[PDB]
Formats: sequence, structure tokens, C-alpha cells
Amino acid sequence: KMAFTLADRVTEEMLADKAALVVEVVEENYHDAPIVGIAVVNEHGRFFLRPETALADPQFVAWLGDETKKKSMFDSKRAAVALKWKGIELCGVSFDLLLAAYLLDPAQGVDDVAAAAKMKQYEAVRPDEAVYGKGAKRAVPDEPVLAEHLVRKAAAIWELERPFLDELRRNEQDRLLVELEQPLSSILAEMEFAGVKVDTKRLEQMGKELAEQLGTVEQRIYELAGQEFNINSPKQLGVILFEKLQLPVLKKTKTGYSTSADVLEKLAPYHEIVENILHYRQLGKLQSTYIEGLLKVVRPATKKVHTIFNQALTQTGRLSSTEPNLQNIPIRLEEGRKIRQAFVPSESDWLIFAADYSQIELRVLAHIAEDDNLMEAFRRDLDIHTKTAMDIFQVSEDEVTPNMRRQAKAVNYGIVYGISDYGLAQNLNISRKEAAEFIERYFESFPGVKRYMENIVQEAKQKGYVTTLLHRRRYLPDITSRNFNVRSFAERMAMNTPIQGSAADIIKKAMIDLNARLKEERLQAHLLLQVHDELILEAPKEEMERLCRLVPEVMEQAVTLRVPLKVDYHYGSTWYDAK
DNA sequence: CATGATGCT
DNA sequence: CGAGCATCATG
Ligand SMILES: Cc1cn([C@H]2C[C@H](O)[C@@H](COP(=O)(O)OP(=O)(O)OP(=O)(O)O)O2)c(=O)[nH]c1=O
Ligand SMILES: OC[C@H]1O[C@@](CO)(O[C@H]2O[C@H](CO)[C@@H](O)[C@H](O)[C@H]2O)[C@@H](O)[C@@H]1O
Repeated sequence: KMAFTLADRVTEEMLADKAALVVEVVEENYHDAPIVGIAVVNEHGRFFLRPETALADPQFVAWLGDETKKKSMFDSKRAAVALKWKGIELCGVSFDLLLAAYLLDPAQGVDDVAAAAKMKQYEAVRPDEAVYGKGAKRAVPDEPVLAEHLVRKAAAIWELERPFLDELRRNEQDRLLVELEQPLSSILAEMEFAGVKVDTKRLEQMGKELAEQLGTVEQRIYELAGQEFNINSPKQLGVILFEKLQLPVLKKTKTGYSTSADVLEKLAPYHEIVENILHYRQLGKLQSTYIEGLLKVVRPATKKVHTIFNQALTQTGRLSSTEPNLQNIPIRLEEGRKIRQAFVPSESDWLIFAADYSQIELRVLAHIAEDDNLMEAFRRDLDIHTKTAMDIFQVSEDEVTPNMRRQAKAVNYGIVYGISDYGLAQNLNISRKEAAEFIERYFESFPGVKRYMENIVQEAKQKGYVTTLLHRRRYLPDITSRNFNVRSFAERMAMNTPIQGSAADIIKKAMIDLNARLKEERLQAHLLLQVHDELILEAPKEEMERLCRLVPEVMEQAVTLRVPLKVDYHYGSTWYDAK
């Protein structure tokens, strides 16, 4: 039983200076999506409004946009962006229950009010799936059922704010919410709604050229196999490789024969079909994901793509990007990297500006490990891969080969992920004995890294969780498991999550500090994309010289560690050219 | 919906 | 038997 007014006009008592507010968008992708209902709960009552009415009401719209009128919400960014598509500004969000729940425990996967409510045993609200249905059954119910659901969501947010802020304070996460995550949500909403302009003619032309070149490679594969088959089917490719061609079976997957990139590398000495298959797959990814996917989702009249940054998903505090994912555009191979030529500035006489932290996770490892050898390399800006090579191969600087540096780089990032000697041997295609020596030599060279790995596992066992620089937490109950595989994966999380997560906290703080400085100076430059350790902007060409100073300095100053942060930056006419 | 491939940080 | 992700075609 919950009393509410199904209102047919806006009243002053709905425009209080503290309220919980629901602006319901049912479509998972909320860009230009319908708003299906509005609810407001405040000290005066509980109200459902039809959006045709509220959003055409001058005083409701002014209330939405008034910073001083404070709103508690769940997934404020989804409402902010859906309102921006309706030309309505939402301001004054002072509590976001989605981000509060995420900070309390990202492993709960909270993605609706009822899941956040479960954290406090609050039962007076149903799950969105119970009301809307799943999958093909998804639908807005009849008004009275809809209005009840949205009012119970707003009433849950109203009641839950205090309990969640108190727990956040106990976990030292109250500033993490209010000074970091909530202001970042507003920034992301602006980046998503601005979108990134795409040169669809270039994409369509690359799609033409790739369709030709896939057909060439496909045919050569069939020639070498002496049979036509589905190169993307594991069953069919495994029959050709391992039964027709009689190659050795190096690894199995749960359902058959592995054809992983590392397996295929090991098979390449046996048959020329193996290099061709690796090539086809690379081309197939460019066509199926990047070319065909971007062209599907670009808005044709503006040529913009509008991704969604999920702020409340990863276990370490990173963002993720979806529909489309703009954080995995190709770079490594030149064929794919040219996709970046299609990412252009949204106005004439504008340029793309890309700035990236240089080796942030290795700098963070040096800070948190307090390892004297490591921190000195960064404090003196010495090439850390060369430094590691000189240690794992034991040679002077001049004796380090191109190949030695490659191996030492693999060791340096491997350590950050908890690599075993087995993994290092597979990655490098070298003797496991040798791999083990490399790791042993690393820990002898960087003994504070070894101490940190022992100490953080112990801390996880004693406290039940590990933390990052700005006090994000990840719980690791498997750290005590009797199963070797389960325990070992938890220990690698304990080692890695403070690294990866503290790097995520640093670039999020940079984004907030950068947006402040751009606004201070009244620059037209603004953020387009974040790619984990990089920020991509666009700006009038005339703003370039200012951004060359301002962007790296804000990024580098975002926090102060036991080593410097270092930012590299590039600009040009397309994202490809910003190298 | 699951699988195992690809892409990025 | 190296951390965190999204996407695709196929099963
Ligand atoms: C190899 C590797 C790179 N990266 C990321 C970090 C960098 O932002 C990005 C590009 O890596 P690189 O530029 O290849 O690495 P680096 O900056 O250490 O190398 P170099 O000294 O040779 O210039 O990829 C990972 O996150 N994990 C990895 O295992
Ligand atoms: O709105 C982003 C925000 O919503 C959640 C659900 O609370 O995720 C939904 O929307 C995403 C963006 O389209 C989808 O990818 C996802 O499938 C859907 O559940 C939160 O996870 C997210 O932070």
C-alpha cells in the first residue's frame, strides 16, 4: 500500500527543493528514446506525471534545470541524456543511487532500483524486469501499473539515500561519490549527447575494399585446404586443421580443438594456411564489427555516433563503452588503424586532440609498491622496458636488442596482471624454464613489487577486500578458497585491482579537473571520448596551442604520487592523424 | 543464450 | 597457467 497522486497538471508542491525524481526510459539505449513516465516524491507527497504534461510545463522544466533544487535519482545520466534529446536540461542531482550501489559493491551488478534496495533489505519496490518483462516480452504496462512502479522507485530512492550515504562514509567513499563519480556522470552525459562525427563515405569505401580482400583471402584458404568450409566455425576449421591437414593438437577448449591466436602462432611452422587464417580473422573483425557496426549505428542526418559509457559496470572502476564500443577502435595493425581516419571533428576548422598517460599502470605499481628501483626509473624518466631488459637478460644498455626489449615489456605488463611462468612462456613462445628465470630476475630486481604482492594478498585475507587510491573497493571472498584455481585468480585480482582501479580513479579526476578548466577559459574544446588511459577532444584549430599546455598539465596534476605522471599528446584532422 | 574468436587499455 | 572490457558469427 502506497498512496500517490496520479496528477494531471504540475503544482508548486511538486517543485520542492529536495525530491526523489524518476524520469523513466525503458529502452536500454536511451539516446533519443521515449520518456514513458515521471515520478516525484518529496516532503509533500508522491506524484506521477505524464511526460507530455510535465515536460511542456514551464515551471517543471525550470525546476529540472535549477541547480539549487536537489534531486535524488537512480541512473541520472540516462535521464539527463534522454532529456537533452528532448531539449531539456536536468541540473541539481545530488545523489545517484546507481553510483552509490556500485561503489558499495560492484560485484552485486546493481542495475535497477530493486537491486540497490536489496542491499538494505528494502522490499517495497519491484524489479524492472518483473514489471516490463524480459526480451521480446518487454513492454510499458497500462498507466496505473506503470505509475505505481515509478512512484515506488522514487519512494525507494527517497528512503535509501541516508542509509547508503552512511555506509559510504564508513567505507571512506562519501567524497568518491559526491566529488568524483556524480560530477563525472554529468561530463559523460555531455560527451554521449555530443557524439563523435564519422566520415561515412570513408567507412563505406573501406567496407568496399575489405569485402574484396576478404574474398581473396577466403579463396586462398580454400585452395590451401583443398576444400570450402566455414572459416568462422570452430568445428569446421578444427576438422580442416587437425583432421584433414593433420596438424598437432596443442590445446583443447571445452567444446573441441583450440584455434586461439597463441595456438595458431605455434602451428604456423607447419602449414601456410595458418598465417592466412590469422589474416582472414583480422579482416573479418574490421568488416563485421567496425565497418558494418559503425555504419549501423551512425545517425545519418548528423553523421554522429553516440556511445553509452557504463559507469556502474566494471569490477575495478573503469568505464565501459557500448553501442558502439568506442574504446576498442583498432590501432595495432595499420589496416585497422586507418578506421580512425573516419573519426573526424564535428565542425569545420576543428581538429581532434588526443592525450594519453604514458605507462600509468606501471607508474601506479611503482607508487603502491614503494619499490625504490622502479620509482627511480620513473622519477628520472628512464625507459622502463629497457631497464627491465638490462635486468632480465643482464646486459648493459647498449646490449639490449629490439627483441630483448619486447620480451622485457611482456614481463613488465605481465607482472601487473599476475602472469605465471606458463603464461609468460606461451606469450613469448619461449622455454618455460627461461620464463621462470625472467620472473625470478624481475622480483630480485624489484623486490618491493614482490613484497607488495605478498602484503596485498594478506590484506585481502584479513579485510575481505582491497582498495584503490581514491577508496574504491573490491571484495575478494575467494582469496581463502581451497581450490587452487579459484584462490589463485582471487590473488591475481588482489594484486591487479588496486593498480587498474587507481589508474581509473586518476583519469576520472582528470576529466573533472579538465572540464572545469575548459569552462573557466570559455574554450569551445570539449571531450569526446575516454579510452581508459587516454582522453580525446575536439576544438577549433586556434585552440590547439592552449590545449597543448592545458590538457597534459591537468592530466599530470590530477593526483600526486611517489612518481611523476607523464602525458603525451597529439592533434590532427582525424583521430588517425592525432598520433 | 553460449562459445570462442577478434579488438582495445 | 595474465588484469579489465564489447562485439561478432556460429552453435
Ligand atoms: C602490452 C600492453 C599494453 N597495454 C596498454 C597500455 C598502453 O596504454 C597501451 C599501448 O601500449 P604500448 O604503447 O605498446 O606500451 P608502452 O607505452 O609501455 O610501450 P613503449 O615504451 O614501447 O611505447 O596499451 C596494456 O594495457 N596491457 C598490455 O599488456
Ligand atoms: O543506463 C546505463 C546504466 O543502465 C544499466 C541498467 O541500470 O544498463 C542498461 O543500459 C546499458 C546502456 O544501454 C546497457 O548496455 C545494459 O544492457 C542495460 O542493462 C546500468 O548497467 C548502466 O550503468
